Formats: sequence, C-alpha cells, structure tokens
Amino acid sequence: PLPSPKAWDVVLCISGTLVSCENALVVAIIVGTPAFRAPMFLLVGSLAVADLLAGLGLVLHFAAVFCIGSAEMSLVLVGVLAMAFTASIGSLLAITVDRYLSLYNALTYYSETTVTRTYVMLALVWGGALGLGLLPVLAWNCLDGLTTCGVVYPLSKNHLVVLAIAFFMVFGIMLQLYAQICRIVCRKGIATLAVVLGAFAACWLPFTVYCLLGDAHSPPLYTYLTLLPATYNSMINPIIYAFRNQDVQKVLWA
Amino acid sequence: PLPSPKAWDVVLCISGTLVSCENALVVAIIVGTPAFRAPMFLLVGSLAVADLLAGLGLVLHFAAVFCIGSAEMSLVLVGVLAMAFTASIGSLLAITVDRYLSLYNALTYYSETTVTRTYVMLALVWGGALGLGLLPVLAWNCLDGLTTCGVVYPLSKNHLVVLAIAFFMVFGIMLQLYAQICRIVCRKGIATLAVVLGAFAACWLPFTVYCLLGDAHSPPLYTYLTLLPATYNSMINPIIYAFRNQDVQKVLWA
Ligand SMILES: CC(C)Oc1cc(Cl)ccc1CNc1cc(-c2ccccc2)nc2ncnn12
Ligand SMILES: CC(C)Oc1cc(Cl)ccc1CNc1cc(-c2ccccc2)nc2ncnn12
Ligand SMILES: CCCCCCCC/C=C\CCCCCCCC(=O)NCCO
Ligand SMILES: CCCCCCCC/C=C\CCCCCCCC(=O)NCCO
Ligand SMILES: CCCCCCCCCCCCO
Ligand SMILES: CCCCCCCCCCCCO
Ligand SMILES: CCCCCCCCCCCCO
Ligand SMILES: CCCCCCCCCCCCO
Ligand SMILES: CCC/C=C\CCCO
Ligand SMILES: CCC/C=C\CCCO
Ligand SMILES: CCC/C=C\CCCO
Ligand SMILES: CCC/C=C\CCCO
Repeated sequence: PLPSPKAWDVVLCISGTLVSCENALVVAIIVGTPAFRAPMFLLVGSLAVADLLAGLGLVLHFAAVFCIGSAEMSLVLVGVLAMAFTASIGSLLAITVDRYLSLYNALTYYSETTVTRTYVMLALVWGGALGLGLLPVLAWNCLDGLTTCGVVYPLSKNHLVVLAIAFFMVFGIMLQLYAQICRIVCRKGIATLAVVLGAFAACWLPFTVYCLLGDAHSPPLYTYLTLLPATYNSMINPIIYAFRNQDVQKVLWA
Repeated sequence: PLPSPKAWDVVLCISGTLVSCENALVVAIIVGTPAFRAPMFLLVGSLAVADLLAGLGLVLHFAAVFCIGSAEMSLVLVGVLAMAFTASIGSLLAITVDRYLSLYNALTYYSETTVTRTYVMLALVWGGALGLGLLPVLAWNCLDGLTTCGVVYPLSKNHLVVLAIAFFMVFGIMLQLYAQICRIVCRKGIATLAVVLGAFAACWLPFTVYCLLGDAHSPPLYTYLTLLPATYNSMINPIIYAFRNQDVQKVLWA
C-alpha cells in the first residue's frame, strides 16, 4: 500500500518540474554556444546546474516515494536535494563576491585576475555541497531511530542546525557584500539590488529559521509551507541572474 | 547561605571581578584624559563600558542569587548580562567596520568627517543591546511556565535561538570584513589579525552553538563550561583593543 499523494506533495512536484524546465533552458543556452566561456558565466552555469539538480531531485523524489516505492532510494534523493540547495546558495555567494570584486577593480584601475579564483570558488562551493550532502547517506541520519530526528524525516536535527548555522554565516557575508556595493557606487540600481537581496532572503529565512524553531513532532504542514519559498527562489534565480543578460536575450531572439 | 554555591560559580564570580577591574581601569584611562575624543576611542570606550557592565553584572548576580536571595533581582541582573554581552558584540563589530573604513580611506584618497557615522553605530549597538536585553523583563520570560525554557533558566529557548542567529549574522559580516582587510592591506602582520579573530571565534562559538544543540534537561555543567570562554573573551578584549594603543599605554606608564 504505497501512500496516496497529498495536495502539497503535488505542489512541490509541479514546482520541481517548472524549476527543472527553466534551468534546463538556461543551461542549454549557456553550453550550446562556445561564446560563454568567461569566468563570469561559469558561476551562472553552476547556479543553473544546481537549481536543475534540485528540481529534478524533487520530481524524482516524488515519483520514487509515491509511485515506485523504495526505502534506500528516497534517502539518497533527499541527500541530493540537500546538496543541490547547498550548491545553489554557494553559487549565489560566489556570484556576489565576484560582482563586488569587479566593480571594485573597475573603480580602482587595477587589472583583475579572475581566471583561477573562479575555479577555486567553484571547487569550494561544490566540495561544500558534496560534504554537506553526503551526511544523510551514511553519517548523519535518524533512520537508526536513536538520533533525535529533525523536522525533515531523512535528515537529523543536528545536521539541519549545522546547515542553518552555515546559511546564516553566508547571509552575514552577503549582507556585508551588498552593503559595500551600496557604498562604492555611492540610484535605481541600488533599489534593484536591495529588491534582489530581499527576494533571496524572504525565501530562505522561513525554512532556515523553522529549522531552529521547529520540533520533530511539529505538524507536517509547516515543513511544506517553509520549503515552498525555497523552490520559488530556485525558480526565480534564473530570471534574475540568467535572462537579465543581453547576450542570453539575444540568443533567445535567435 | 541557603543555596550553598558550588565550585563552578566562585570561578564565574572571580572572572567577573577580574573583567570588571580591567575594564574599569580602561574606562578610567579613557575618560580621565580629555584628549581621547576621537571616534575610535569612543568605540573602545563603549566596548570597555559593555565589558565592565558584564563583569559587574556577574558579580552582582552571584551575590544576589547565592548570598541575598531574590528572584526578581536575579532576573533583572541576568537581563543586564544579556544586554552587556550584546553590546560587547556590537562594539566589536563597530570597531572592526571603523578600522576597515579607516584603511579604505587611507589607501584611497577620499576623506570625510566620521563624527556622525560613529554616533549612529553606537546608537544602533546600544539600542540593540537594550532591544535584545529587554525580553527577559518582558513577555518573553520563561519563569512563568509554558515557555520551553532554554539552556539558561530565566531565558527562553526562542530568545536564545534569536541571539544565536544574530551572532552568526555578525560573524559572517566580520568574516567578510577580516577577508577584505586581508586583501586591501596585501606580510607577517596579517597573522595577528587571524589570532585576534580566533580570540573571538574560539571564545563565542561554543555557547552560541550549544544554544542550538542544547536542551532544557541537559546537564548544568555544560552551561558553565561553555560560558566561561565568553567571560574570557571580555577579559582579553581590553588587552587587544585598549592596552595595545600608543596614547593609552603612554598614559598608563605615567
Ligand atoms: C552594526 C551595523 C551598523 O553594521 C552593519 C549592519 C548591516 Cl545590516 C550591514 C553591514 C554592517 C557593517 N558594514 C558597514 C556598515 C556601514 C555603516 C554605514 C552607515 C551607518 C552605519 C554603518 N558602512 C560600511 N562600509 C563598508 N562596510 N560597512
Ligand atoms: C565561498 C567563499 C570562497 O567565500 C568566502 C569565504 C570566507 Cl571564509 C570569507 C569570505 C568569503 C567571500 N569574500 C571574499 C572571498 C575572496 C576569495 C579569494 C580567493 C579565493 C576565494 C575567495 N575574495 C574576496 N575579496 C573581497 N571579498 N572576498
Ligand atoms: C561554501 C559552502 C556554502 C554552504 C551554504 C549552506 C546553506 C544551506 C542553507 C539551507 C540548506 C537547505 C537544506 C535543504 C533540505 C532538503 C529538504 C528536503 O529534502 N525536501 C524534500 C522535498 O521533496
Ligand atoms: C546591531 C546589534 C548586534 C547584536 C549582536 C548580538 C550578538 C549576541 C551574541 C551572543 C549573545 C550572548 C547571550 C548571553 C546570555 C547570558 C547568559 C547568562 O545570563 N549567564 C548568567 C551567568 O551568571
Ligand atoms: C559550525 C559548526 C562546527 C562544529 C560542529 C557542530 C556539530 C556538533 C556535534 C555535536 C556532537 C555531540 O552529539
Ligand atoms: C521574513 C522572516 C520571517 C521568518 C519567520 C520564521 C517563523 C518561525 C516559526 C516556524 C514554525 C515552527 O516553529
Ligand atoms: C531572525 C529573527 C526572525 C524572527 C524569529 C522569531 C519570531 C518569534 C516567533 C516565535 C513563534 C513561536 O511559536
Ligand atoms: C571552534 C569550534 C568549537 C565548536 C564546539 C561546539 C560544541 C557544542 C556542543 C554542545 C552540545 C550540547 O548538547
Ligand atoms: C583554501 C582556499 C584558499 C587557497 C588559495 C587559493 C586561492 C588563491 O587566491
Ligand atoms: C544599516 C544599513 C547600512 C547599509 C549601508 C548604507 C551606507 C550608505 O552610505
Ligand atoms: C537605519 C539606520 C541608519 C539610518 C541613517 C543612515 C546612516 C548614517 O549615514
Ligand atoms: C579562502 C579564505 C580566505 C579569504 C581571504 C582571501 C585572501 C586573498 O589573498
């Protein structure tokens, strides 16, 4: 007797499908033409790949939990979603650091070296995504039943709290970065970047705060209500970061 | 008299006494000489006042819980300790940002009167210390029951989680700042900055992590064993930030 899907589960499956479609389009645009090989588009490509992985993981997780039942597969796919979300946030941070460094090297008349540091940032982001996405597989999970399980069933409470700590450190870093970018160029662009930062924060603060204010016995509705904004953020990230470029729009026109 | 204090509380009382003595000396040096009116010395004075308040609060809390029993006085003093620690963190952040901006304006050629930006930072720090140190004297009090007390008995759990969230945002901000200062300045004088940042992280991470990984029924020894480094941080802050100055040391030698 496989569980019958609920409304919220179908909602997350649909959102995962939409995210997968959008980020597949973005990745296909980037990789199809050999023009986009600059270290500026590599970070956008990494973010798009991470979001596409998250969407495909959502769809495959719904399918493998409610259509083709398996117990040793849902845990792996949940780990994959965790890795994809961590990689998405790391790529967002890498895209800001690079953007700040290049306004900074543009109003200082210093030649910029961004051929190796971009590779280092990508390697660090993906290593953090894999090292914070392999814990549910073998290290940190409540499937043993004696590990104070967290709000998410496959994930442990301590692992979730570690993820929240890392996210808040990243949020502080990217609040400083969006605070200096507001000073170097100092008017509508400042408002637009503030709106972008607010859109990023209003989508990830709910879940990353409920992770600390939530208990294992809390209603399952809260998990969906706080995780849906994360999927919405992954949905809107390509629009802000990939379809706002003139070259990508020109490729669309062709 | 009646409570019969344990061996892990006289240590806290003597640590509070040492912190109070050191920061009283620093504040006396700062305020006695009328030459110290620069914004940097104002920030150092604010940090010293916050640490002196923390030490005096520790001593008065020991005296008022273990020598002259009073629940209301104990709660008020615990709120005062929370306010003093929040003000200390805010003053450290203000000192860091002011030092970074001084380096920025020094290695660039733009200068402005920083007599109205330091006042705003001090107002923000000393308004957030009261805003985050008024909750125990307000509805967010756990001694009334039905409030899932945190690792600290008078303080709630949600309040401690909010404090940890704010601290981790501040830690991310000051990790970005201690990386930019490491980039703008640049060779053996940079490891000192790493040592200074360690003398803060290794002191404030234990408690701010145990606030999230701790439970109400957890042993009381953990609270003391993780809050002792927090007192050590306020003990060592004047040595790093006040007795390393030139004018302060010159006045001390006289
Ligand atoms: C304690 C608080 C004020 O510190 C911060 C708070 C947030 Cl939300 C974000 C960032 C910071 C510190 N970064 C910062 C602040 C200011 C600044 C300008 C005007 C008034 C006060 C502060 N200027 C700066 N220039 C380069 N960094 N930077
Ligand atoms: C994801 C990670 C790499 O980002 C950070 C991590 C920490 Cl611990 C602290 C800070 C940042 C981002 N600030 C930063 C990074 C770098 C940089 C230099 C070399 C390699 C990689 C990054 N250069 C910079 N210049 C101005 N800020 N800034
Ligand atoms: C340099 C490295 C930077 C690291 C930054 C880390 C930030 C992480 C924040 C947040 C991490 C979110 C964790 C997602 C949990 C998955 C929930 C799930 O499985 N839902 C199934 C629905 O089907
Ligand atoms: C712009 C504002 C910036 C705010 C930054 C906030 C950081 C807070 C960090 C840490 C908060 C520390 C909380 C102290 C708890 C008191 C424990 C106690 O009472 N022990 C009694 C012993 O006698
Ligand atoms: C930023 C977090 C770095 C330290 C690791 C946090 C996890 C603590 C695990 C506690 C193990 C005892 O159950
Ligand atoms: C814009 C920031 C809003 C964050 C609200 C966080 C809500 C915390 C309560 C989560 C429910 C479980 O306790
Ligand atoms: C980062 C601060 C964001 C606000 C989170 C705390 C707000 C109070 C919610 C308490 C709800 C408990 O049922
Ligand atoms: C420098 C990093 C030190 C982090 C140590 C944090 C350990 C906290 C464990 C608290 C567990 C109480 O249940
Ligand atoms: C450990 C990460 C940093 C190592 C150096 C690589 C980046 C060069 O700027
Ligand atoms: C408290 C908000 C501060 C953000 C930085 C704005 C500086 C503009 O001069
Ligand atoms: C919102 C708090 C700051 C408001 C005043 C602007 C900063 C001073 O230049
Ligand atoms: C990679 C972590 C260290 C951050 C500072 C970068 C220094 C650049 O030379």
